[PDB]
Amino acid sequence: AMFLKKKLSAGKSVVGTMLNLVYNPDIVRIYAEAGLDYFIVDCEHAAYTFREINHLVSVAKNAGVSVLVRIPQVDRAHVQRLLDIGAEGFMIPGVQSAETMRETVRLAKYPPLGERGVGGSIVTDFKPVNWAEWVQERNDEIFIMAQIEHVKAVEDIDSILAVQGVDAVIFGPRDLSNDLGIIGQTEHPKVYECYEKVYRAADRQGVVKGFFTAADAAKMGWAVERGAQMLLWSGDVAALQTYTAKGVKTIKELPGFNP
Amino acid sequence: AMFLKKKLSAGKSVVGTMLNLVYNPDIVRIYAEAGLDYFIVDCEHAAYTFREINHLVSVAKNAGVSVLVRIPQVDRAHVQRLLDIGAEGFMIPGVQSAETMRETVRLAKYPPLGERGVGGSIVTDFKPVNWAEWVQERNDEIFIMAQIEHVKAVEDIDSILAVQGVDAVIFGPRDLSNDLGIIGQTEHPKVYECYEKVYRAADRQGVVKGFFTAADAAKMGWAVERGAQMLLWSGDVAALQTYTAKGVKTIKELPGFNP
Ligand SMILES: [Zn+2]
Repeated sequence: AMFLKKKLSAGKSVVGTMLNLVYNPDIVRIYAEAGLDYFIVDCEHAAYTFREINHLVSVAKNAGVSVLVRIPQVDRAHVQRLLDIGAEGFMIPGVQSAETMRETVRLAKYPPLGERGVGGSIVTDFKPVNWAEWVQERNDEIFIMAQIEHVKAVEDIDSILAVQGVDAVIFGPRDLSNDLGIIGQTEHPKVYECYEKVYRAADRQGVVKGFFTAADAAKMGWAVERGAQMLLWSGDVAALQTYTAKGVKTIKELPGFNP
Repeated sequence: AMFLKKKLSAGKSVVGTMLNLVYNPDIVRIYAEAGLDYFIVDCEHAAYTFREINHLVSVAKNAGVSVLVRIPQVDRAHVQRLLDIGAEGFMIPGVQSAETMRETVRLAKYPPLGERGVGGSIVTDFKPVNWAEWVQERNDEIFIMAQIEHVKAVEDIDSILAVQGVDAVIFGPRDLSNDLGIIGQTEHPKVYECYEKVYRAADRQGVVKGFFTAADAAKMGWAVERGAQMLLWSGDVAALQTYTAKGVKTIKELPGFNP
């Protein structure tokens, strides 16, 4: 019923992409066939409803694909409902303190690790369970990932990543570059310095290393060299814009084309 | 309010793609930005509802993108409603006789060119019109395209393309290759022989030439050389599968990736 942490725990590299536009649940089958392990629904910067997410999850659960959600704020409404619906976990944006992680974990974990409420029906994928065992096992499979976008978070990174229940760390390069006063220069040496500092803290704290690259898959080499297991590349929108624009341009450049 | 025939009439080459998966209406804005003139909603092989099409059209009407629909059969329910909703016209699949075209035109054109019923509201994009002039002008802008998929249609092509109101002709290479007993061999010389025969008839009948290529944009050169104005390349699904699979594969091939 849960696929992501099992892979990470076995030392595997896993590959995901962002989902910002498409809500047709067949995108899940396309992504499975393309060899993706997971994808992240962008509820921070897009309009996805919880019903749409349920539809995605319903297809993903039997396709062997994990659904994570990037939530706009940490509260019970987001965390409780999305885990109950069947997202395997979260990317928490702009994490700046241990407290944000403590609160995420409190909402996401069943007692005694947290205060997540125990529901039924879709919660257990409509299957019967041994409750006492099941809550313990599920707590071990919920995935929590901190996204770092602030210089201040980088400076305080050990405190953030030492919180019990934090599974992985990743970056938001655009916001981070903005915080460095060089918005959009996501390949700047100062940005990579931040990455390095965070990766060293992740190593110290036993936290999985993640990396996002927005356009060129080859740029993931940098993260893979450094032992990053959570690989997040591009997204549906970039796929549609990049592929479509390229072909159209090729066509409009054919000899005989009449503009 | 209508964009496609105006371009074709001016001798322009125009570029479109198939829509089979995405129904988020923002796909229209993505396609406009990518430089597409039109796209074709696949109602023959996919699940699109007329409401979904209305949503697409509502965005397209002010984006300067034309929406065509590939309908599964020619009847009043499809033709009347879709034109009223705001599709600029149709790709009619597997056309095998003049009669199919006569019936398409009868349903699609206002009197005296046809028997299309005159409605209101969305029909005129919610704008007031001079009815007597407006129906005449609209009849000149409705787009009807015959898709050829049978050897028998190729043999009878002059009769099919001579029907008044037929604007353009195109091919369904997979079905055509199937009818030639070589299903899937869409680059076979026998397939191109058919194309040539149809193009010669299109020239004789004053009908616009169209061409579909499923994967490689460069293969459109063949059609462009031959004066084809209706260029139809790939589609949203191929875009998502091709782009995504490529990047994922690149990532999984990085040194240090742990499968
Ligand atoms: Zn969609």
